[PDB]
Amino acid sequence: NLIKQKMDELIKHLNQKIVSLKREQQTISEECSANDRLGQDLFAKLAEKVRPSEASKFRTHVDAVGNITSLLLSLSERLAQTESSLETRQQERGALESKRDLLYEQMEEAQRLKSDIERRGVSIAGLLAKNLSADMCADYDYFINMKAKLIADARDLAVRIKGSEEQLSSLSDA
Amino acid sequence: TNLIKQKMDELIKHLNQKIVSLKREQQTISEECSANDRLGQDLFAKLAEKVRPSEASKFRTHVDAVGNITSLLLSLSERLAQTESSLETRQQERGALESKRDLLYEQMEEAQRLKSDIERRGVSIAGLLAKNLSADMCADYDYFINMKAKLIADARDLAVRIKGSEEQLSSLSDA
Repeated sequence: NLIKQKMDELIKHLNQKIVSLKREQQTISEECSANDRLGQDLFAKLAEKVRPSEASKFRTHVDAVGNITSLLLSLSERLAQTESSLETRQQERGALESKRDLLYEQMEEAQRLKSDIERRGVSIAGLLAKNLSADMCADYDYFINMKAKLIADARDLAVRIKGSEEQLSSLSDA
Repeated sequence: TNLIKQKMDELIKHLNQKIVSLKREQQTISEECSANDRLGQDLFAKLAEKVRPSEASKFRTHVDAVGNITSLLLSLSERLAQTESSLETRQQERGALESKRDLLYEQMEEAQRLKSDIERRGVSIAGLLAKNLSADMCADYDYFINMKAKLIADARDLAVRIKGSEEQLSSLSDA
């Protein structure tokens, strides 16, 4: 509601900006044509006095100046871009490393907890053995182990499914 | 009929098929869990009959804890894996970018050599004009060449800024 309100504004200001930039670049273009005319006059007057090869060399020097200027600027820009992207990658990597630290601590905690649960499980086995038939006990063992196993399998299938769904989405989208 | 389109359709159809089958197997597992769980319930009924309430509660709690911790460890190992596979990528991307940077650096050194050569050649040209042209003409030439360079620079700048503004505009044309 109010987001389109701001967005329209931004888009507008930005269009105005781009139009201005266009204008300025036009001005510069004109100045370029003028200066080129100057160079043309120069080359004519020099073409009068000197040998053809010398005039040619003059011309190629004049072109070369512009060329190497544009080249240097281009490489400068590209370099800058690359630097920027690298820095970005670095920040991202830092974030990921932190996330990893966290995951790890949580894992250690989870392990501690699992050990605890294992001992408790010893206790439970004790309780069942003291209160239920051998059959019922073997049945419990089977039950608990199968519970774990089934959870595992289920998560595996959940993952495979999820991922494959991602793949599909990406393909179909193309 | 275009091959690639065809192969793609075949591909996504395969994906659909296997997704269906996977859903199937998943349902199977689901029902299994149902059964095994009924088993649990029966066990607990028995024990509950033969034992004090707190002990039955401990049993229940342990039975729940096994499952919960299984799940937790599983999801943690998963998240961990994904994280490491993200790192492995942020590695290769970085390496590639760095190679590109190398190339750009070599190109820059080269281009600098070039600028130097063009410079000395420019000295010679200056000599030529000196010999054949009036001082006014030579001054005019120095001006012209300087202004050429400056104008190229400014035009470059404007071109870049325009490009950027356009990037922003277009990217905002979506949201």
